[PDB]
Amino acid sequence: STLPDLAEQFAPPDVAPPLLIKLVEAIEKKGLECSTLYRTQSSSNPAELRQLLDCLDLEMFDVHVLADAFKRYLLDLPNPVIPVAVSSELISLAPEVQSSEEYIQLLKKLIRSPSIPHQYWLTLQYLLKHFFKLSQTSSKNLLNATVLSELFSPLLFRFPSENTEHLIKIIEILISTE
Amino acid sequence: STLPDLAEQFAPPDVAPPLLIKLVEAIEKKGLECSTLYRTQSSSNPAELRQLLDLDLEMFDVHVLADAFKRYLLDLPNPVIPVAVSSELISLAPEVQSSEEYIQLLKKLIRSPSIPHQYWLTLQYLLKHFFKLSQTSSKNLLNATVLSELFSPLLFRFSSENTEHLIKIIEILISTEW
Repeated sequence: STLPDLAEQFAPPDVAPPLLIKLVEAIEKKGLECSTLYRTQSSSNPAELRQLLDCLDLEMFDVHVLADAFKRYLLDLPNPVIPVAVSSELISLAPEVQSSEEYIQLLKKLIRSPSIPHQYWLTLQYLLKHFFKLSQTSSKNLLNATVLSELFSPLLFRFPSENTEHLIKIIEILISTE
Repeated sequence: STLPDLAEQFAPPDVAPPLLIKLVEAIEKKGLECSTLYRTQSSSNPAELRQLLDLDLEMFDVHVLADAFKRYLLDLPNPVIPVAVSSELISLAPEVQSSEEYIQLLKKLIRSPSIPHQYWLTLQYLLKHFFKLSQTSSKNLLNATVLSELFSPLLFRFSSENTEHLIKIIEILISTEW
């Protein structure tokens, strides 16, 4: 796992990591209407998927392999798209706060902290934008904000324990409200 | 006070913040042989110097560029050498009072995945600058030890045989650049 930190992969005025842009754009061109996108086990194994990530046009690859590399990317980031500091604070407020808008208000506040490079919030915005376009063809790919939230929240937050359904819900809402 | 974090000012494959490159290159073109470079204060005040940090910097008085260079290091939200690293080096004991070991630890901590690569990259660029200045010591009177004593309080932003060791390793890292 040699994948660099989100903050090391790009900086403003760029809006997202160049490699993540290549994946998203390729995946959207080839799999926007695929009813199994992101819900399959492809043939490749982590070492193979890392080869694709560590070293020419992604449109040449099987869409299900790109989808696995997309997941591999999020798993291999040294720190998750949503830092653990943020996840830890949102998780510990769970019994107290039962307001989705406030959780959303707070997630944005914490991830915009000066102690966290802007690249993380920028990356999350790019990912949410991608998840939203997938949901605009949910009739065909079956990916709605809730299903997209259930697939990718454990990758964005990097959590495997049951005081967590609130985190999944904010991602759902953050996808639907773009 | 509005200066962005080093990790937000650039990313690999760039080697240093673009503004810092403009300062260093301008200062080296106009003041490489100046006998009082970095050891006198110019007329401008912090507010004026900050205006400059937002044209071609070769137009400015060299002593203003030198003060803006210092202003830059002071205004970074986190210093070139993060406090995480400084705190560990300061905590070292009389036993491990080996310069080679202090340097070994600085490299280990500042290359940590929890600290963006931009910080170590920035320090390397500065060391390359300090070394080039010390190669003209016959004319500008700047040796590695004085450069370390002048700039260490700006790099670390933090007095005993521990702080004497931090200044000493910077000295060594300047002289041992090539």
